[PDB]
Amino acid sequence: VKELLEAGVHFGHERKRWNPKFARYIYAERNGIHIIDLQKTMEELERTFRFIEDLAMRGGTILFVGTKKQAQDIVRMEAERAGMPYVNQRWLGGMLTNFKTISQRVHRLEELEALFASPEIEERPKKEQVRLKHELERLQKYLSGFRLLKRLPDAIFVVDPTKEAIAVREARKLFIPVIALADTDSDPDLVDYIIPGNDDAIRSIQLILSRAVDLIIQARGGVVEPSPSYALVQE
RNA sequence: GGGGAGCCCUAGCACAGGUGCUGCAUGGCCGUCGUCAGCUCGUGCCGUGAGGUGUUGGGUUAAGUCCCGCAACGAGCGCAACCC
Repeated sequence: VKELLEAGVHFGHERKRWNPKFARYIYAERNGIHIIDLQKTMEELERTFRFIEDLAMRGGTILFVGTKKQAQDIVRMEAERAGMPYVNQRWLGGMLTNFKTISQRVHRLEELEALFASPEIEERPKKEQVRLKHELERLQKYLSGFRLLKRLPDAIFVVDPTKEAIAVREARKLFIPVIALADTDSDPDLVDYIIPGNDDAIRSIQLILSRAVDLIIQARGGVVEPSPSYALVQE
């Protein structure tokens, strides 16, 4: 594992669109692209996985955010393997603040599901049930893994801390351990637990993610196998 | 034999009456923009604050009707809908 498997298919990106201090996490900038100093990546993942396993053996939630299509599908499965609530399709500004309104979005959602199992296949209006199907399906679209997150999650996992600095900014505001990961695109300090590495490599996603997931699984026992991987990665 | 009320009258009397004026005193009714697609609240964010937000962005629809984006997630009177 570690720096070697990382020298297996992924590293640093960003072709000079770089925040200053993320390049303090930089060895060279050859052929245009900066090279992430995976040595300090080992340092980071040390402190990182220290907290990851901390909260894991304690059980205090981590809040998988994924937005870019790639990571997106990927994240869900890993999150669905981890047991942590996530961000599936579209990130919203009412989760990491209006948490209660969205708790009523979940109440609503589960009401819909609870009336899929009610004799509304009998009476009831048909226009009304068209409405039903619509808002049902889209409610699922946004709300999927987040669907089971009551009480605030005391860290996130999250991919690229820039979009998912819309996401960060939220968490960052609320005093919450932004574990979260990207390249020389985002700024350092804004991340709580700074993971320095390419997000543009779907394999980087795969590795960093599933490593962390199976990691908290180890801090809870049961280690199995990373399912989503090399197929979608390159097919 | 005298007086009470139903009662009509003559005088003073309290009084009534006005389709006399002011819609620049008005309710109400209604006409209108015009079936216009608008108007707006909760909570989160943005700004020192007024306030912005949503609802600013693109297709589409009879439509703020529906989908996408998005610092927002909704919700209400209208829209629709139930009445004919």
